[PDB]
Amino acid sequence: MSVGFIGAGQLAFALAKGFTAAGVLAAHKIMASSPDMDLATVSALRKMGVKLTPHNKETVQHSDVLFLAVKPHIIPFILDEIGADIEDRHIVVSCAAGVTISSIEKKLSAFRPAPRVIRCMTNTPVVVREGATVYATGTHAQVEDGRLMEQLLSSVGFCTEVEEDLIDAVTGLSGSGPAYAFTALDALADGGVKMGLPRRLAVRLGAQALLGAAKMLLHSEQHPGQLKDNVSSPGGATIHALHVLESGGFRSLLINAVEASCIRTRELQSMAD
Amino acid sequence: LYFQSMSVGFIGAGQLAFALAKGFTAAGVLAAHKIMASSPDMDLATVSALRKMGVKLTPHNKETVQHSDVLFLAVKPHIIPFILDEIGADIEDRHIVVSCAAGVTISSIEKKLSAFRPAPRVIRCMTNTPVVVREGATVYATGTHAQVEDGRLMEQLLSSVGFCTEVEEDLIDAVTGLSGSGPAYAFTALDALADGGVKMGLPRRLAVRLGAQALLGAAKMLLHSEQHPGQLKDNVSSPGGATIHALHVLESGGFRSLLINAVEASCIRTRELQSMAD
Amino acid sequence: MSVGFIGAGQLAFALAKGFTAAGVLAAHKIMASSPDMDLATVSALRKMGVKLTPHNKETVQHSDVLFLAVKPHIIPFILDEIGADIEDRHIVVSCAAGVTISSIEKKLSAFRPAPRVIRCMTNTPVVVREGATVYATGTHAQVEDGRLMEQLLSSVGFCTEVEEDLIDAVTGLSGSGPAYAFTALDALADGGVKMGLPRRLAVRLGAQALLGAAKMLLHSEQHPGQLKDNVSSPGGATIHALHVLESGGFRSLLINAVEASCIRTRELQSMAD
Amino acid sequence: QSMSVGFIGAGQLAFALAKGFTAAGVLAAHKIMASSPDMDLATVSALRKMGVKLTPHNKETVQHSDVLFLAVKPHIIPFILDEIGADIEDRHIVVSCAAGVTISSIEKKLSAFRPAPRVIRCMTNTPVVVREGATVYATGTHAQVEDGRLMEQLLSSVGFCTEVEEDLIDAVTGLSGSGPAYAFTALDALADGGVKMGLPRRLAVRLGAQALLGAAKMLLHSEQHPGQLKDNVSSPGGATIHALHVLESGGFRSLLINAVEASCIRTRELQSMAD
Amino acid sequence: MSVGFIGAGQLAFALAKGFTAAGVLAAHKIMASSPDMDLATVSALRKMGVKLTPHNKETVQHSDVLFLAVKPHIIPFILDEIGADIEDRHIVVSCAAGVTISSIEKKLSAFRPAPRVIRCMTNTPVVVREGATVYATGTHAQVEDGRLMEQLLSSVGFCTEVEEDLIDAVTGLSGSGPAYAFTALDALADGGVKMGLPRRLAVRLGAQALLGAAKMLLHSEQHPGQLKDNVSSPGGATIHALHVLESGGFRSLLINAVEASCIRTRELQSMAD
Repeated sequence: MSVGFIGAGQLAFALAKGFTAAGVLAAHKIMASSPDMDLATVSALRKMGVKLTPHNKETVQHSDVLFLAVKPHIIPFILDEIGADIEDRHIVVSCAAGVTISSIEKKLSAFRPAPRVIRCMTNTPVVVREGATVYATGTHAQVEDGRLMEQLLSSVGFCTEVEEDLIDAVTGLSGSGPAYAFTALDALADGGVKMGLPRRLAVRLGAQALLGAAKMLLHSEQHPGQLKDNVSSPGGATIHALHVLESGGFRSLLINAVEASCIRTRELQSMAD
Repeated sequence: LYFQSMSVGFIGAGQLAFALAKGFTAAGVLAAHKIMASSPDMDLATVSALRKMGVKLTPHNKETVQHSDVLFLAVKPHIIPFILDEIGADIEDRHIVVSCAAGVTISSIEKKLSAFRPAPRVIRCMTNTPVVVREGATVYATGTHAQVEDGRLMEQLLSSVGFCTEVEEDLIDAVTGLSGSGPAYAFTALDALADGGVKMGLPRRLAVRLGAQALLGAAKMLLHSEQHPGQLKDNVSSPGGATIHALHVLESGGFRSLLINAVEASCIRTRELQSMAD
Repeated sequence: MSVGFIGAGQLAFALAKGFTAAGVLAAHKIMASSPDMDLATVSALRKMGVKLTPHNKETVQHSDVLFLAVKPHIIPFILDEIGADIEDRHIVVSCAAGVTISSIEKKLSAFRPAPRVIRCMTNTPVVVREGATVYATGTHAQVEDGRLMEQLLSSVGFCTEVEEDLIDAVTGLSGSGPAYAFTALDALADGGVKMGLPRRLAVRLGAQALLGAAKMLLHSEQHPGQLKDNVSSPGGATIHALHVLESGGFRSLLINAVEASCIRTRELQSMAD
Repeated sequence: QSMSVGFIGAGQLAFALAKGFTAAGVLAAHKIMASSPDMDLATVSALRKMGVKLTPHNKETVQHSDVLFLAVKPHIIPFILDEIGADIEDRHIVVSCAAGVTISSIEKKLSAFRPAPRVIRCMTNTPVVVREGATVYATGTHAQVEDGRLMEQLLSSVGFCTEVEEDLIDAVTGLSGSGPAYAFTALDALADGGVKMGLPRRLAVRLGAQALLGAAKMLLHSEQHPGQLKDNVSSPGGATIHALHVLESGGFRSLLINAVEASCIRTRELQSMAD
Repeated sequence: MSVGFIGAGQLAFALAKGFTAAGVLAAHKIMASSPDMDLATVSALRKMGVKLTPHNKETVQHSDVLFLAVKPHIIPFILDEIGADIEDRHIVVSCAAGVTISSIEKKLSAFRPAPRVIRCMTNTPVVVREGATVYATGTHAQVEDGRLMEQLLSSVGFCTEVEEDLIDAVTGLSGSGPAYAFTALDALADGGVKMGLPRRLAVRLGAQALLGAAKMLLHSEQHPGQLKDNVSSPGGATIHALHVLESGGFRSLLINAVEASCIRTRELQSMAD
């Protein structure tokens, strides 16, 4: 099969890199179109063997599965330009936050009546094949379309189907999640440096700590609170550190973050059409 | 390149007219007698400094228009319906109208001016006070009838007094919150840093000089580096050392969030000032 | 003259880069010694033409002005190894925070009675010739030694003589200052991105704003509060933003920072000998 | 001169202005009449001993006066205007002091009786009682140029006075109108601090008040920024800069900004509930 | 009567300007000495008629009343330099914060047995003859020395005698008080600017409000809370603003400030008591 990306930003590069590393797609079977070719993300795709074109219509013509990896306010303008080029064979996969299946279908249906649309919510760690992806199937998506989507996106991380009304919440959790983690790792490294560690060692140790804890929880049947209890000895170093996290309302900040990202995603739809 | 040797007008003769006139003349791109400025008040301290530079001053806005090729405006959104109605009939084909006021849209200016002449050449500008030392930060957006050469002329002029680049107009409110109000954040920070130096035993004049030099050098480092500001911060902080201890107390007060709050508050206020126009 | 650096970290690279760019020293007249040659700072000095040796004694033998650009707990061990190699011609310039002139003189005087010692407090922007440096002259420094120091360090930024008892405070202000600025610029860029700017433009605009404001104050006779008053129009965008800075105690945080860095510098001496 | 002044209202403001005017020698007390619906006010007993004429009838105050101060609460202004509108004559200058009451609203109500009422809006404060007030005024549609000059001559005798555009007066209210209350609070607290550190209360109050007065006078007589004067008096490592740090840590500056804003906004709200 | 200042900083200028403006001293009967009088005060004192000398001993020889207006850590060095030049006629007035009478007397008594010492705490508004001054008389001060001190300092503001153990508290209140006021006036002006006033008008109105309020309290028999009650009408603008001051703990900040200045003054004791 052939896969196309409209918009060659970070997410286009990340998925192409993940897909080729997974070995589920050859790089030459992938075409990306970017309105800005000076992007550093575009310089790397050329080395991979991915095809680059400045014309979105060319990507549509080359592709069977069409990822719309552009910003939510750019989604409408793409559909106007390529709507006459959508054929029965196409599955249109929109990745932009907030942009609804209904809005995509309504725009494309002005050209052909039953566009096959899937909405996707993925994140940048697909580039190391540890992404987290959910998807929802549109009105005219055949049941085999969602199965195809899941097989493709499972090659670069976790993937599962959700009702479309959960995708804004997923955006606040696993969509924005990596940025919460990068912030946390920068700060944990600052803490290690304050207590005497070289910066490079501190970044390495903090990232390994987060990776290992996450893997433990994914492979465990236990509650995260039970795993937390297992780290701490009575009167020990860890429980003293957990107290100062609690005193600052650490948990509440992370709840605030998921909520703020989810709510903003809904506002990015309230300004669309 | 572009051969200038033209006439520039300012409607308004406050801090920005002074800053730009001082920057332009110091750059050697404009002679002071080619600049005219009009202010509704001739008792401003900026009046005296412009006179001594040799800039022409008038109480008559129409005179500034008749003098000028490039016309800078510095009037709030709720005073715009007054100035534009006063000078609209004096606008000629030669004029480029450059609006610098926050929250005044190109659409608003073009609509009012088109009542007099069909295709006014309008550019919207967002600059800051450090143009006075030729290190300003300026962005501009071109209007409907601006010729391509008008934008190039604007960029060449404002590049003589700092950084300048073209943006889409819908970014200008955000630029206002960042580099427009930015120098005020820096002056506040420099006052506080000097207070800290004085608390720890430094004479005030030395503390002001050291703090300002620290900020200038760090900003130049980032502009000349291809590294992330977090990497430059990492490079300065030895393990267990003085700097990382100081960075912790900044973090404990939410220092980063205050600066985000500031950019947001300035940007939002600029939008509220647009809502007061029409 | 010949200049040597014991310790090839960031500050050694920064001063060598600044000195050669200033044209006051040829790169081959500079020798640096590093106990860790895998440092990325050492990879760049070789390209400049600077001489690199693993042996501190070799740097002492090559040099007239000897910069001790190592950490404060490493200062004593260097003096033991090189003390027998110090000659009448040497000016020893210590850059480590907290390490006192008296402690350096006492260690070196076990070998030769009148070591010429200068204490320096500089910062990383010497690499772009906009550093801020203070220095204090030791017991046996000839008056021409401080004049020489000032001429050399003025080529890479501001430089002035201070009493040694001000250097801890200078460390908290201009020594750590650049890190306060890098933090501020990261956050201002985050604010610009939140309000819709691309990240690269936001970093550029914020850095130019800080550079221009700093230059204004350096070239002005006016108080920073007067320059602040000139930015704000009544009821305008800037004064609204200044209010939210004040509500968070912005000024107090920067005072806290200078104080915390200064106090820590004194503790780095209280643990020395 | 022959000028007669009237106060509709005999509260703190009428007393403060009458005391300041007579102390300044610009008005004899028998040329001042004040009316109030409540004669038991301690301010009325003090006006009586000053030699000011007191009457329960607002109409009598109007007939006596050339310059008529409306020194009453904002929600009372529209009631005074209906009662006295027919008694306004050509010679009258009506000076409204109520926060949030616009010139337009006063002119609209008085024009129902006579077409060109001479109206001035005033924002002054209580320190006029010691002739150190801070006053601004804006002139109305039919105010003659001599009316503003007369007003400024009168109010300059009891403090600072300058003309402003009317749209600045709500902000002035939050700054110099309410400002004396911010200062009284600050002086109470500074005295508490002096007492905590061992000073007798009476001495602490005197020293704090003298410190505030002298500092304000220094600023008014210097051409320097307040930040420069702050710099000039803070020696390195010294007691003052240590105290300034603890003010900054509490957001001292922001509290005062909050106060001016809150008073200004409330003045505008008082206008929204009128007419 | 001749008056001398050892020190030519802010305070010496303020007292000289106030004394000359009061007409209690001819300017030519005042001498001031400083090793580095780089301030424009050297030109202002000359235009004023004050005699200027770089030698502290010439000031002593010129003067009957000798003001020591230097920093607390500088006092012991002055007393060592001029101690042998003190005569029976001299009254030594120390203005330095925290420096005790007993420490000054012990220093000077090494030269002559009964030095006449007064300790003073004044503030900069003496420059506009509205200072706040307290003084304590030392062991050998003649009863007429205190009277002379009070007559002199009353010409430039409020002045009263206190027990010496109150002077550190006075320092935190009226000594540092003008700086609290300057900070407050800067912020009040910022508030006026936020609400639409031009900066120059905002500064003028805020300063006049403070001056008038302070004068009301000085001339009133009433408690400051009663004067506050008198200005706030029910439901009105002022009481709304006082609420937001209270919500921020405004009163406690000013208490904190007086306490912090007083405590720091107790730490500035240089010499042995």
